[PDB]
Amino acid sequence: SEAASLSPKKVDCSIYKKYPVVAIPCPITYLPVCGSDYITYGNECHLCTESLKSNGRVQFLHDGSC
Repeated sequence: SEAASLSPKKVDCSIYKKYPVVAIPCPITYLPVCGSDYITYGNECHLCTESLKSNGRVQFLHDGSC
């Protein structure tokens, strides 16, 4: 992984990992998060759904829009 600042962040996907990957209930709160795949997600729940789906392809990079 090429980065100046090696930032391996992992948001709590565990609580959502408790649900089936296709059906993960998300909060009504919108909190822009950015995945390591450089994709901005609506919140950590949505990030987690894709994170599990693509199996760590998209991990948590930083909070906020990419």
